[PDB]
Amino acid sequence: TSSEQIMKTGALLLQGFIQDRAGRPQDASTKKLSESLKRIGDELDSNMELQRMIAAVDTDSPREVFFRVAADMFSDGNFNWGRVVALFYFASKLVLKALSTKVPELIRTIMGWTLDFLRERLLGWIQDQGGWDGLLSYFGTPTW
Amino acid sequence: TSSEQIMKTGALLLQGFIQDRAGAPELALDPVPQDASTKKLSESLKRIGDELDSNMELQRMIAAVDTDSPREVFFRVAADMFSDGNFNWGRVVALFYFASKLVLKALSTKVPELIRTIMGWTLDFLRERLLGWIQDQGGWDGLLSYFGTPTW
Ligand SMILES: [Cl-]
Ligand SMILES: [Pr+3]
Ligand SMILES: [Pr+3]
Repeated sequence: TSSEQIMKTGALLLQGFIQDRAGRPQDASTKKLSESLKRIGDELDSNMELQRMIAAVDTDSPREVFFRVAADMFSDGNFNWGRVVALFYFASKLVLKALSTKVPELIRTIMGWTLDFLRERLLGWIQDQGGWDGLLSYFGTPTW
Repeated sequence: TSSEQIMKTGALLLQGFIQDRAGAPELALDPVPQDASTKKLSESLKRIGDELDSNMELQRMIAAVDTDSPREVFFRVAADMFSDGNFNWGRVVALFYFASKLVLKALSTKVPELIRTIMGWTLDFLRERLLGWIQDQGGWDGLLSYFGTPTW
């Protein structure tokens, strides 16, 4: 049904696309579509225009960066499947940049708190053990 | 071997311990030294921490479900781990254990949340700006025969 069926398979294709990019039903017809998608997206990695066009853009930035770039990709009123896929590609690039920066920043912030507590509360005690080597002098378990 | 060596070594062990319990990201810090000494301690934390999985007292201490931003959570919990004024290696390792479970928890929500909100923008734009054209092709099956390179 070329009315609603489009979006159900779009949401499905997109999610499968993103998920793949991040690693580096899904029935019969769907499988074969996903495959071509993967092929087109893989080809896009070598598309120097696309690559330039994304490069000219400061990521981990608001929806205003997305909707503007998405717009320039279709300024000329023309459409094709390569252009549609390149939209997905962009969305994936944005997800991947986010992960690449927001995730290590998450990890760093929490490492921050831990080491903060460790200094203000444990540094002293650890000194008395002879340092971190007291750790191998330990085969017990905490109880509270 | 105190004062400054404690913090440098402390951070290295923390990093490696967390990266261990995760599924690799480039933290852009100093790489974990691959020497005898720190490979020893690292393998010590793992043994101690492997036990902590079955330590339900700690699992209770640590337990919460998106009740709050991990921040004041972390400090209240970490203080509570040391409220009775007693120290030993088990609560030091357990502090490291907690840190990684909190990272994992945060990831398990931040990350999907991120992919969902970005998918909505794409699925928006596809509905606003591309849906009709796709109809005019008879759906996505046209994609199976596309072998071009888009231009702009
Ligand atoms: Cl080919
Ligand atoms: Pr502080
Ligand atoms: Pr809209």
